[PDB]
Formats: sequence, structure tokens, C-alpha cells
Amino acid sequence: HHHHTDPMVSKGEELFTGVVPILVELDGDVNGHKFSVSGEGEGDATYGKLTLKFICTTGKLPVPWPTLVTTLVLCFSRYPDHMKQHDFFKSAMPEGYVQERTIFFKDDGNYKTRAEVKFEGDTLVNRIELKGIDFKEDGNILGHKLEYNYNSHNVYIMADKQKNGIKSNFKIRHNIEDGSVQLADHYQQNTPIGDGPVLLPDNHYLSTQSKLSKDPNEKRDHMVLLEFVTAAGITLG
Repeated sequence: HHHHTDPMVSKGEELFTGVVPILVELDGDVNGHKFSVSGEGEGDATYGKLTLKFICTTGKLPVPWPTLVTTLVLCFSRYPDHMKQHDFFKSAMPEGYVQERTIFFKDDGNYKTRAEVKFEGDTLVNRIELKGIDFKEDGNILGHKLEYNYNSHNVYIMADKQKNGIKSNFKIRHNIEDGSVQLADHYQQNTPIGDGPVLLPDNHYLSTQSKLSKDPNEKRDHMVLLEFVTAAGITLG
């Protein structure tokens, strides 16, 4: 069923055995265009697999769906057995963690995000606030000039010992419809909500694949997301 020598690893693995229902909530304001997004689906940490469908509940999303993928749940990452001592994300559960980002779109505006990821009963909830400022109303984001797709990448995770958390910097490239690229430079920090101990990782990376699709029967503005996330970059074992 599951068997680790470390009872701290056992506790976190316990919560993520089987398929866990996910509820995402986002409240957003980009250049004063207010919008909300609601997402539902399932995570299976055994396979690093997430399936989610998001709806814009206020009408038309004022930014391209691909720009929200990173913002709209890294506790579903598959950590190999020999790396389970490095899984900060599950160790923080069920009380959960805060995930803060600044996302700089090159030659354009920035998103600031704050999210609380935690269990409400059996359901893993991701509650997000997004503020976006300094966007060009002729630009690739408010102009909707990005392709509806996502590109595979490897992200590095490092411990922030002093915060009892983690930090990460990484770049996302978004395809523009002319074959060029829009860079989104992400700065991330995560901190525990609870006062109890967490697993602080050695340096490693997450390998992430994402596929974006549409529900042919859906008339609301929406995104269907299939994501795989796998931890790597530690050999020992």
C-alpha cells in the first residue's frame, strides 16, 4: 500500500495515495480587467499526473489561457522513492503552503500571485489572487497573440532554510502566432502555513510536460489541462 523507513515521508505519502480531487479558485485583476476562474479535476501523485478543466466564470478571459498555466499544484509531482525525503510540497500537508510568484513578461507587464494550497476535507484546494500591472493594451498578452499550446521544461528547486521553505527561478517561453516567442520570467517562493516540521530539499529539478485542449461541448471560455510533473536530478540510490 506504501512503506517508507521515515515516518515523516509516510505521513505525506499517505495523503496522496490514490486519486485526489482538486478545486482551483482564482480572482484576477489585470490592468483593471477583473476576472474569476474556477477549476476542477483530479491528481494522481503516483504517476505525477493532473487532469483539470478551468472555466472563466466572469465571461471572456482578458489574457491568454497559456499565461495562467503555472499559476493555476506541485504536491502532485511524482518524487522517485530515493528522493521522497526532498518532497517539501507533500510534507507541508494537510495544513498546506503559500506559493507566491512574480512573473515578468519581457517587454510587457507583470503578474503578482499569492496562493494558499491546502486540504478542505478530501479536496485539495488552490486559492489564488492575481494582480497584473503595466501591460501594453497592443501587446502579446492583452492583444491575445499567443498560440494555444505549452512547451516542456525543467525547473530547479532550492531550499530557503531561513524561511523554512523553497524558492525557484525559471523561464517559460510562450509561442506567438508569428513564430516568435514571449518570455515569462518566473520568481517563486513557498512557505508552510503550519508551524510543524517540513522536509527541506537538496537542490533538484521538476520535469514538467503540459498539454492544452478544448472541450468540444463547452460554450464558456475554458481550458482543459493535462500535466505531468516528475522530480529528478538526485542520483544517490
